[PDB]
Amino acid sequence: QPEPDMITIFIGTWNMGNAPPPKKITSWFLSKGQGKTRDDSADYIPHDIYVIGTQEDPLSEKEWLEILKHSLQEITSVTFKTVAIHTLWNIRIVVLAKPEHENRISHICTDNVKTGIANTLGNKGAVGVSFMFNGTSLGFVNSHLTSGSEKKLRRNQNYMNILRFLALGDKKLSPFNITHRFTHLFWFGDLNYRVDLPTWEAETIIQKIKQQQYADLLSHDQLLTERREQKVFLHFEEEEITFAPTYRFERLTRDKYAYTKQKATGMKYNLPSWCDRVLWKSYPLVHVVCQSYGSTSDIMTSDHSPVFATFEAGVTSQFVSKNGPGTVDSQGQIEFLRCYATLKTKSQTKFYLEFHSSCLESFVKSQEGENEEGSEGELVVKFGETLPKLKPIISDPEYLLDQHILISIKSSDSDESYGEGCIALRLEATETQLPIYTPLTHHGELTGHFQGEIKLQTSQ
Ligand SMILES: OC1CCN(Cc2ccsc2)CC1
Ligand SMILES: OC1CCN(Cc2ccsc2)CC1
Repeated sequence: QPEPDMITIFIGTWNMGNAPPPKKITSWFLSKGQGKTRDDSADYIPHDIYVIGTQEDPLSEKEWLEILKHSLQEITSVTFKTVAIHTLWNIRIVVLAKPEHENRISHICTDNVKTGIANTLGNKGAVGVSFMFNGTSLGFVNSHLTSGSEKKLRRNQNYMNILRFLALGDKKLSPFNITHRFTHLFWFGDLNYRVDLPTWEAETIIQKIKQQQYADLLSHDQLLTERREQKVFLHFEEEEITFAPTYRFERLTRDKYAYTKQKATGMKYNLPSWCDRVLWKSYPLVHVVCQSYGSTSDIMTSDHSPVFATFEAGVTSQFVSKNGPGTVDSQGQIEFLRCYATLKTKSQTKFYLEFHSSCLESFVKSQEGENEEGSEGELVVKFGETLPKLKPIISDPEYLLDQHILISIKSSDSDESYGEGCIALRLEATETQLPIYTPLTHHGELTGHFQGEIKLQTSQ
């Protein structure tokens, strides 16, 4: 049985509105309804991994797992295995995988983050799961962010607290937050960003929705505008939205949006919005293709409609050579040459790098760079040709060209990371000096850039 080089991943997000689901929810897992939908001819083909995020979930873990497994069994005739389930309050993540994947999946981690302080601590936050699938790390975050049209900044703060504090993936990657720990990271949930138009325009918005004319509404979607202004979700992707707003419906139909202020809403309007979203971030030059992104039309127990997204994701095999794991392969080397970091910091400490990668036996710490002033105010940290030659565990090009080097630039004075980034080894050539580049972030915000040249030697 050959190991796969591609899998498909189902991501679902549904704010259940504290109500039990209807007896049939198969449309969700089939990516049928509105938007970018899945071909009927694929209905019996199981996805490799199903990741289900709920919010306002009233069910027990046992009750929901029985509904999910039954649903998938009815669709596919496959009995899925439970990889992980984690619940914080009424926020839940379930990961299911085809039984043939059970021995391919390892290093399963779960965690949660509670957002807010005192008043604002008690029902919003995130749950997450990570694991290895053969040689590929996968992370999944289901977040229920702060509600209300006038709280986009709070949502952005919730996002930063979740990516800082959610402890998933390899703990040895200590300078790196979840936005750098995984080959593929999927972030989804009731992100609660709204269509930011005047209250008076509610009926106009509803009209536009009935005409399937989303352009003048998406131009006011807070998640798209905040992302465009680099306020949130920097370096994440989202498929184009081609489905109607998923919130806020009258229950038991989808014919009516319930937007008017009520005591039950705290006297807030809920103009129709795309609250329910799926975003991703994959390491550079890894295959990831969105094959569906839409909402169901026939599941009406909640004031939200379920959202689905599906992905092709590249994966690699668990490589063994005669040498590594457990020694270096002297036929392999990575040289980072004429490299410099451009930092936005106004500090004047010395800086060093750390190189982290599962292609190394352990992380590598450089000597200090030489600080210079840029012409527009910036700190430039020069490394010249002083960086350590990296000795990968396996030199085979079919392994090494699929790997990535995480880079942290750290203060000599404090050992704290000022910036994190990632470089692909999927080069156009080996034994050749080639340009490399990564932005650097810290707490998911842009803090600088790293650029220079790489020279990769493989056994070919
Ligand atoms: O693909 C990436 C670069 C191009 N964009 C930037 C953008 C446009 C609206 S929101 C964020 C999407 C992410
Ligand atoms: O000749 C002096 C300046 C250059 N260094 C090397 C260097 C370059 C970037 S970081 C360290 C050696 C001494």
